[PDB]
Amino acid sequence: AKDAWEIPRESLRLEVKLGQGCFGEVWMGTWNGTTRVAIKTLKPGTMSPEAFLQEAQVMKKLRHEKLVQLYAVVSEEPIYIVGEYMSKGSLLDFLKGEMGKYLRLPQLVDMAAQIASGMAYVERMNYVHRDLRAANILVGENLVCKVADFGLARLIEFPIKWTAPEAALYGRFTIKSDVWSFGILLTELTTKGRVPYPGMVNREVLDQVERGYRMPCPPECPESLHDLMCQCWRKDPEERPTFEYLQAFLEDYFTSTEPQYQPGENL
Ligand SMILES: CC(C)C[C@@H]1NC(=O)c2c1c1c3ccccc3n(CCCCN)c1c1[nH]c3ccccc3c21
Repeated sequence: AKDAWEIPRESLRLEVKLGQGCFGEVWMGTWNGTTRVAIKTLKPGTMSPEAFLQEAQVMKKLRHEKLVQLYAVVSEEPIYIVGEYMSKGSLLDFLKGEMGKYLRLPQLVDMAAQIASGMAYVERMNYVHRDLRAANILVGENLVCKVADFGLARLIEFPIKWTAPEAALYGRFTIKSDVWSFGILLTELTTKGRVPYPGMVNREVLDQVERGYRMPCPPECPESLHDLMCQCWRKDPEERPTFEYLQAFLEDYFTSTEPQYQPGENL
C-alpha cells in the first residue's frame, strides 16, 4: 500500500538542529525550498518503531489551530516526521529562559487559555493526552501556544507529579485526568517553570496527595486563579471542570474575575 502523507525524501532539507533527544532530534528545514518546517528525525536503534510513527498516526486524525500541525511523514530509513515549526521551542524552556523574567499574569493566563482551547478540542474529539504539561507545550511567535507530544495519547475505547491519582494508581486516564494536569500546569505558569511540589519526591507526594494535600497559592498569584487549580485538583474526577469551562474562564479572566488586577514585581 501507500501513505497519503508520505512525501519523497528529496522534498525536504535539514538545516539547523533545534535540539537532540533521547530517541532522535528535531531539525529546522525547508520543504520544497519554500515551506518552513520542523523535521523530527530518528536515532537508531533504541526506538526502533513500536511503531515510532504512532506519534504521527494520532496527528493525522486531529487538526486544530492550538495543536501542532502535522505536514508529512517518511517511512523509509532514516525515518522522518514533518510538521509545524515552533520558533521558541518548549514552554518550559521558554518560562525558564530570559523571557520568563518579563512575563506577567496577562500573558501567562492568555497562554493557558490557548492550551485550554486546544485541549477543549481534544475533549470534543473524545481523546486523552495522558501527558499534559509545560514540557509538552510548544510556543511560537506572538506568544502562541500549541499542544504537542502525543505519545500513547489515544481514544477512550513518569510524570507522577503532573498525573492524577486515579491515573497513576489505577491507570484510569480520562479527559478529567488531563484537567488535573492542567491545574498543575497552572502552577508552572505562575512560578515560571518551577517543578511542582518543591522539595518533595514521587513517593512522598503520592501519599501526601492521597491524604488530601494540595499545593499552596503561589506568591503574587490571586486567590481566584488558585481556586481554579483546586477545582482541577478535586478528588472525584467527575467534579473537575471541563476544558470548555477552563477556556472560557481564562479568556474572560481580567474582566469578569479580576477586573481590579494590579501588576506586581513578578506577577
Ligand atoms: C511537528 C514536530 C515534528 C516538530 C515540532 N516543531 C518544532 O518547531 C519543535 C517540535 C518538537 C517536537 C515534536 C514532537 C515531540 C517532541 C518535540 N520537541 C522536543 C521538545 C520536548 C517536548 N515535550 C520539539 C521541539 N523542540 C524545539 C526547540 C527549539 C525550537 C523548536 C523545537 C521543537
